Amino acid sequence: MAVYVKFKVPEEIQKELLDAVAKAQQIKKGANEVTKAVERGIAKLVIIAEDVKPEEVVAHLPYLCEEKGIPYAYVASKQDLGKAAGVSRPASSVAIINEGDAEELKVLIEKVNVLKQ
Repeated sequence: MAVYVKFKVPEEIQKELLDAVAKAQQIKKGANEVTKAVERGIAKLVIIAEDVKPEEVVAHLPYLCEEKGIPYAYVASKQDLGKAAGVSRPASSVAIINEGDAEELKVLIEKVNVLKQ
């Protein structure tokens, strides 16, 4: 797996992450926008595709998310992450700013945090 992928997310949970993106009211897309959202403290959850190159587009994200106390996780395919975000081309990363469902988001974050630790 790519060096920036710090823990394993099961397929089932990847599909839940894509759904959370797809139902979100507001998101940010791409390394620049996602980084700003995390810096500003407004990202509630960050999802990073596992097949992104070069390394410098997303490498800082796991570290920055930890520092800012923002949960993060992974999906296999940038093409899928793009589709979930409503794009017909890939997306390297996505931040959920306003989720579709607060309760679903809380539980999903909990699962991701269990997987990470």
